[PDB]
Amino acid sequence: KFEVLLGVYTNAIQYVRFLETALAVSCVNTEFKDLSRMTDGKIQFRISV
Amino acid sequence: KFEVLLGVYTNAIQYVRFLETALAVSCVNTEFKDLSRMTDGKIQFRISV
Repeated sequence: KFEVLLGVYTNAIQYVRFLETALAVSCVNTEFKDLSRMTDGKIQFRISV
Repeated sequence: KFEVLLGVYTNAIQYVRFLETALAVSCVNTEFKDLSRMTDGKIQFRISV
């Protein structure tokens, strides 16, 4: 008289990625990373309408 | 003047199988030849969140 283990299972965690989703349509990913290095967190624009 | 009998008919009991009907779409089957031997079955999920 036995006790069957009918199988054993785990789920695959899906790899979400920020550049795979379409939320990155509304964001441009700059490869500059100097605004983390910059002390003040401001950037000044000379716009001209 | 006689008593004719015009036929002796009967119904043919058509076989019905579980795997021939479409209820078997909802469950996957298995011929386990010694089921009365089994006292407890078990299946174990591991859901890493």
